[PDB]
Amino acid sequence: AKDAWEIPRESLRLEVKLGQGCFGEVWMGTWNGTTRVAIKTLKPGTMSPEAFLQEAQVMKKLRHEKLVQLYAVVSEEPIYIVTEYMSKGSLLDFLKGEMGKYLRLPQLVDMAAQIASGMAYVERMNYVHRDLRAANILVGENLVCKVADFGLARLKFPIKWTAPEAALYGRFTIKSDVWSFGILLTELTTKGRVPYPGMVNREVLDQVERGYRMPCPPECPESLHDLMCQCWRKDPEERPTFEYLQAFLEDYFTSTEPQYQPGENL
Ligand SMILES: Cc1nc(Nc2ncc(C(=O)Nc3ccc(Oc4ccccc4)cc3)s2)cc(N2CCN(CCO)CC2)n1
Repeated sequence: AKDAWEIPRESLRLEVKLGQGCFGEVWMGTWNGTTRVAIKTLKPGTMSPEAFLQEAQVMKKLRHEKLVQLYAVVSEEPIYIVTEYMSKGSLLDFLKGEMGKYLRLPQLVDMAAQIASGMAYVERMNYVHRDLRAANILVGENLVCKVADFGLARLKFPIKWTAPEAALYGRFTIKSDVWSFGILLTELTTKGRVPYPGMVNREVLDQVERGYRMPCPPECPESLHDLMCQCWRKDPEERPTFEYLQAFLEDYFTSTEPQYQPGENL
């Protein structure tokens, strides 16, 4: 039985390749010769088609302004995942590009508050992302940020972004996503730097297990680092909700850091 979101591969035109990944490619194209779309292609053998269709039933129920809207799916290998096209691409690309030097703390916190908003909806909908990182956040015009690839990680493991209980025991919850968000905050405040710079995956897992946490990034206020440390609490239940995170980040420059003033890069 054909899924409502299942479409023929023929109805798609793969016009411009936007990037290359480990498991596939990302293209800019057209669907039914009228809609500009983004197409994530997956190499055959990288994902089970049946498992993806079952997981896509949950994603169909998820409708939010800060979530990338899923349009269509091609269930036959190579699997094609069709969404709305986002003007500036990945948040990591945007931070590591020409724009990243002009982004200050107000713009970065605004983007974080938008990601927290998308994730607070995921939280309320009793869902889990599993791969919350800058690379999986899409940017458009007016710093519009949208959470992408929700629940696809389960179907190159990002040790640096994963909570210890999830990386070591497979305990993937909304609280492990909160840990990942704290790591995402580190990517924003350092403007696209890799977490725990200079440390290999084994050193990270060994140090974080011993209680190590990334220090306050240069010229980042202690209050924002304190929030990162709240996301990085050892006990998953002690970590803040995304609902709390969104509110804290939305109100940041009034209720928390009104003494904020621009520095060299923040
Ligand atoms: C990499 C890239 N993507 C662009 N736009 C994009 N819009 C959407 C994209 C995108 O990544 N789409 C996408 C589609 C389906 C996916 O699958 C799932 C989604 C949700 C749940 C489960 C699976 C995953 C991802 S990519 C634009 C772009 N540009 C335009 C801006 N240029 C200059 C810099 O601003 C650089 C090239 N570069």
